[PDB]
Amino acid sequence: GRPRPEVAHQLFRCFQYQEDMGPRASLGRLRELCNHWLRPALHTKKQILELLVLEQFLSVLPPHVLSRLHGAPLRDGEEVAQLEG
Amino acid sequence: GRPRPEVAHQLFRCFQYQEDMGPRASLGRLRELCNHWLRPALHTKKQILELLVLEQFLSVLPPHVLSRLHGAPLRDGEEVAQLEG
Repeated sequence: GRPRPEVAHQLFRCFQYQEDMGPRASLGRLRELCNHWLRPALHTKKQILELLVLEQFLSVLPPHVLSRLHGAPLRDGEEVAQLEG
Repeated sequence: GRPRPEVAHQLFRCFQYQEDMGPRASLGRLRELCNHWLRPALHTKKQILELLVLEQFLSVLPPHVLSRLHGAPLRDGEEVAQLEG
């Protein structure tokens, strides 16, 4: 989409609800952001799940372990794992 | 899979890292749980994304709004939205 996937990802997770726009508008906005992040037109189900798996995995890493991934691609668990044995 | 999808979902989100098993074991466990939750064998990409959209949406609802969804199916944003206009 328009926002880069990394930016879409954060907009998606940091989304704040507002009654003034309503459930349907909020779901619509979340749905667009989720598409901009996970890009189903580009990725197989396998790859989409791998991106979710990585999000959860990185969220539980100690800061000093995470820092070892600084700059590295984050698309495949196999690659992340080998990046740390 | 074996754990019900709702249970897998929580095991996935509540996963704690442990160095003693390592990155590869952790990613493997997360990958299984993510599959048990999102069931790509049963769901299209569209449906998998909708489940992620719903997870994010419900996470930002006020408790009293969420309670209005108590007992209701949570598979389609269209249905959740109409459940609240």
